[PDB]
Amino acid sequence: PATEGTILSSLGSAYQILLFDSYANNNYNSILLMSDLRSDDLYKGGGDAGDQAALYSLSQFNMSAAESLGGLWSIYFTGLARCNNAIIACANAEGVQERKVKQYNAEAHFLRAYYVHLLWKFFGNIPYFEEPYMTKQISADEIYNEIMADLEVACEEGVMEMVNNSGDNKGRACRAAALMLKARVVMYQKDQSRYAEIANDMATIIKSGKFELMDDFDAMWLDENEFCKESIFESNQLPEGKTWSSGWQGYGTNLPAFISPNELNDPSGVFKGGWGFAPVRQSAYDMYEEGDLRRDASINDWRGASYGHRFQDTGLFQRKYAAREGYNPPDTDLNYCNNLRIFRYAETLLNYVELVKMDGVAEQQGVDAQECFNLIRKRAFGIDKPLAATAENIKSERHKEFLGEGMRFYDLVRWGDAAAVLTENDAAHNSVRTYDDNKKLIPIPLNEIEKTKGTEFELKQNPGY
Repeated sequence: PATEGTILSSLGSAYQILLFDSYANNNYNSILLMSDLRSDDLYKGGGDAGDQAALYSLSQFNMSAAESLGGLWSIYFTGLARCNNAIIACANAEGVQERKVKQYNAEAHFLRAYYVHLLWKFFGNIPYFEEPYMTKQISADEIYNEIMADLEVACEEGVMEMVNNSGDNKGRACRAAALMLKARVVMYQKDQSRYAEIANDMATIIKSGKFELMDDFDAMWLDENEFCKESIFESNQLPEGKTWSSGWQGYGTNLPAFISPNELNDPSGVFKGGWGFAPVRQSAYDMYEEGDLRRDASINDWRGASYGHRFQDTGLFQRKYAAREGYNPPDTDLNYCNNLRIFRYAETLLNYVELVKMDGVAEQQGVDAQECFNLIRKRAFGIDKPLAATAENIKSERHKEFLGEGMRFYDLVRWGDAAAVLTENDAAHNSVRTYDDNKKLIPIPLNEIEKTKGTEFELKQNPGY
């Protein structure tokens, strides 16, 4: 049997996995960056091609089983096992009020859906288990069904609060987060049977009036705005506890170190130096129209400034999670305080516009898709700038809205635009790669195809690897 304290403890252990992607079993595998490194927005950077070589192969659609993202396999299969114990706990709860038990079971179900959807996005065909090694590998399509079963529990109306941005429950899983995870997963699976349902879910979020767009796109990334009125779910990053030795304790993120210029010298004294990974492409700068405030909010232009130029240098770096003076309280480079904005309301609006205008869903709850799209453009420019909600303009606006937030790659894959948009010979920046359907996945790690070889439960490597 289980008490309230055991359940809160098992759950506490489940949540922790959110803080670890940026040093994942001691691997630099920042979760949104592992997506954007396969977009048309970034290059790999670092000292040279072989400085974090697996990140180069990731960026070039050229990975080998031998150097996959074993660190994300390790932290999310741990995240899965911890969720399983938090759910087993909730099911053997006794003497705990049914209301609270319902909430904790839903938080654990959200977290299990969240961790399994990352394993699903990265690896596809995985050994899945719900009870506390010797497990059948099941197909990406089967895994999808497992995730949607967990989201039915997490999204259930009147169980989790719609938002958890304040009081004792700040940063706890909320119903808006479960519904956004459901939309992300249904849209990535292209499960048309559920488009009307997720469009209605977006409308429910929009109609709740519990969320608004930040007027100041730039400001929303400052620590003052950890849990602002636009944030649906973010990692609670605190600037301490991670060590060069272990990425299995503490609260900090290495991401702002990883992606900021080497030995940067900002005369303004706002920004701080990092390892010079993930430089921004000039094309990503240039796509922004004059007046679009998102450009200078998304991209630090250091083309005039003093820093150590590293591999595939462009002068341009990611701003939202840039290394900032202060955000690093005195193993300081593993411990920035920048919360990862996992879901925000801008995504709620653009998901709704896409499902109505691109996927042909009827408007839900009288929500006007063109008005939602106009809201996005208005915040972008600080003034009304209406634009017809066409597939081309929706795809462009999502591109411009989420630079450095790990959306572009998955959006191109699910749109069927990845082959055309990501296949390139960019010789001048050492980016030469052909996207094909096999590159939707990365390899199952060799060391895990090893630990399983010659058993009933042998792991099969992903196609083309």
